[PDB]
Amino acid sequence: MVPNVVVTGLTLVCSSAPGPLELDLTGDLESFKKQSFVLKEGVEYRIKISFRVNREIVSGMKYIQHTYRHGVHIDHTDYMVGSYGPRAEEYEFLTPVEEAPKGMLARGSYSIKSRFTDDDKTDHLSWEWNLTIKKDW
Repeated sequence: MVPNVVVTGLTLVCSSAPGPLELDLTGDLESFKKQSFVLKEGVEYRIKISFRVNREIVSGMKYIQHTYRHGVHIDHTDYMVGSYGPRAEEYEFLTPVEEAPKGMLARGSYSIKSRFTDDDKTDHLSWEWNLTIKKDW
């Protein structure tokens, strides 16, 4: 009954953001639905998922993200994360560089449905968060 994978954080890594953009996924996941990260339009960023493995090697780990606008499904990306052995120290998975969309028509809030899984389709963690694209920070 000790969970094999504990997903601990999501971080938006953006060198031009004025402050830290982090979710503690060991907390109240419902609260994130009430919050949002602001990204300046057009900026480069990466998504960092922090997690721990406790007992057994996990293979074919995968990070799945669905993006919604106005409740309408507009993007789905899957990222292969890899294989990881148990240890005390957190692992950090980083996506490739992504770009915030740009232009008046792309500005506003988007809802993100995230899932961390593997080749067994285990629901290691599923959570929801929001991203708001603005002209400036």
